[PDB]
Amino acid sequence: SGFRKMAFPSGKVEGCMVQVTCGTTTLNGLWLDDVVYCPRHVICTSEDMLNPNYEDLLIRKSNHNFLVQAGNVQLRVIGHSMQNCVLKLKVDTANPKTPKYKFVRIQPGQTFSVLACYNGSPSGVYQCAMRPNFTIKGSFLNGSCGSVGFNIDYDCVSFCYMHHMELPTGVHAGTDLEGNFYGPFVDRQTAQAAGTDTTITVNVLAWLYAAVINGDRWFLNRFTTTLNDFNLVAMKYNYEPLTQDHVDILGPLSAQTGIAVLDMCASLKELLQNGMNGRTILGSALLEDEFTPFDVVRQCSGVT
Amino acid sequence: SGFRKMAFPSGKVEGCMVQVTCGTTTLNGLWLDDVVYCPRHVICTSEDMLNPNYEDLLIRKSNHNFLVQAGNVQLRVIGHSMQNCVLKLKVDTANPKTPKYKFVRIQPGQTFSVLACYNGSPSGVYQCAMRPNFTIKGSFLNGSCGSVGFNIDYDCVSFCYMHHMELPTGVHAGTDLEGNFYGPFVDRQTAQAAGTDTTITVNVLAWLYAAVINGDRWFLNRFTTTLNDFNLVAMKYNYEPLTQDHVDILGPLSAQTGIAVLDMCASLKELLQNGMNGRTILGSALLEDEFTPFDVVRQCSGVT
Ligand SMILES: Cc1n[nH]cc1CC(=O)Nc1cccc(Cl)c1
Ligand SMILES: Cc1n[nH]cc1CC(=O)Nc1cccc(Cl)c1
Repeated sequence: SGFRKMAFPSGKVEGCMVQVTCGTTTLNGLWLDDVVYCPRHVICTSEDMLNPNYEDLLIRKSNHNFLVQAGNVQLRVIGHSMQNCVLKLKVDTANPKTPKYKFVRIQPGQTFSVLACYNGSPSGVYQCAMRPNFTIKGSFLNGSCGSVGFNIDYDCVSFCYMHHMELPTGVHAGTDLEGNFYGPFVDRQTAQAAGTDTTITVNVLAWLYAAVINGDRWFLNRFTTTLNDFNLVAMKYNYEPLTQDHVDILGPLSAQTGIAVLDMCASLKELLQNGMNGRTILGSALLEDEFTPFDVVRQCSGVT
Repeated sequence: SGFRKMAFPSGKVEGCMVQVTCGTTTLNGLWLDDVVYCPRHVICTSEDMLNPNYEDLLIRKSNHNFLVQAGNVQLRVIGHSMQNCVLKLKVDTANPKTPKYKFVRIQPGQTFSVLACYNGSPSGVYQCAMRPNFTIKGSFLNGSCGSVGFNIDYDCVSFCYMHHMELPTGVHAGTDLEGNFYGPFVDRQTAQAAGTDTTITVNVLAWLYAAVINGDRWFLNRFTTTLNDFNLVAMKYNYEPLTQDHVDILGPLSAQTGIAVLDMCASLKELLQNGMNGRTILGSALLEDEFTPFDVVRQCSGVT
């Protein structure tokens, strides 16, 4: 028993990290097969960042200007291309540590593990959620760009995020592995609105089920609610509206605990209206929304 | 910027995990050089667990009774010995993925990363603290025994914990890699007192410094305190007494922020006496004690 903000084991991803330098800028790259993927802003100088013309900046670069190093050994770049906000550097050697992988675009509210890197070397791993407004609340310093987010299913790594930027508000923005930003963000040093965020209701409910499974049950009450009534409360508290698709996803947890989804909604409604009264749930004094229903089942069942 | 409960990259440890089976029991083992380390209770049946005579139980086992598998390949056991609560199975092959390593005994209040495993395969990684009462609040199901806790400094993995047991209270207990339990615990299926725990004061202060570095400063006040006055409050609130050795350890964070340690103590005193008033610090509604001062500096400086 016990419930932790658990990340996927990072070994398969560590084997893909490389350093990419172009001119004066160094960041991380992801080496899969014979391609190294990295943020395109590796080609900018500080003077370019206010509004870079990436097409023009890349035209001044040749393959030999992209210094790619995997540990202590240099990789030979035999092609480069820009796809959206990422550069793809073709190298002459396939990464011998390439795991089985996919590139996926995750939905807002889904979670993933980030392997934070600097200079092509790993610093640490942590789990986070893609916020409903497509930002991430990570731990990323300058030099962390090119660090990636991922999930694993058995032996397959699904890469979903590449880090590009910290907005002036201190939250993070990045792309899928095809270089498309999540959200309205652009890779330039400007203030950019992230827009209204909300709490991931289906994840808070999953985490309440995790709390029941792990012995924390004080918040269970004698009440029930309906999707309509619960959604009036979710509206008031800036929570995402709950749908039958979310209730369906919570089915396995409802079956395991014997607690109907709408009964757990009524527990959540009371917690929103009354607060925790100085009490905690799974070591937290707030309602946690960074565990999906799949995360809860995976952690509570010991999937490897 | 941003501050997360970050674990060390787990790749070097993943390469050491193996499955150990003895009779009907399967758990994890740690393969370093030509030795596999695992909890000695792998030799027990359920009927033995109430009060096992480990010496007698081990006398009934031979090398060939310890089935050790590293991925899909079997390891050949050429010796076995019990050291405290661990078994050391000598194998005929040195682990080719053995990283540079040390076995260390950590102090209460220190943190480490756990790579939770089942059947010799990794499930996930998370960061936690060794509580002042020598328990850990982990995420461990049956089958997770033999999962290890560790820290990394550059290329050296310091193993500090091996998981052995979940007490009836749902908290976890284990040993150093020499098999000595942390705390008063014994490897048997009995109720066992953990004794009074306390909050790790030096870590809460480090985390408040992390909050200031990462922009959360609402809790800073116009006050100061003394070690004596602060410790009267720490006593009331079940916090560890702060010493000059803790103030010295917080020196680098005090230098970086310009906030004297006793001034941060006065902020902590006010938070203890008044609570958070519905506010948060680094996304938490409670005072967090699972980051050491070294963890804060490492994360805020991007050590790899
Ligand atoms: C401080 C930090 N954390 N994670 C990345 C950074 C550096 C950073 O924000 N770079 C940046 C800023 C604006 C635009 C673009 Cl494309 C990149
Ligand atoms: C449920 C769980 N989590 N982590 C380990 C377990 C299984 C467990 O508690 N085993 C156990 C119980 C008593 C004594 C001994 Cl030595 C071992």
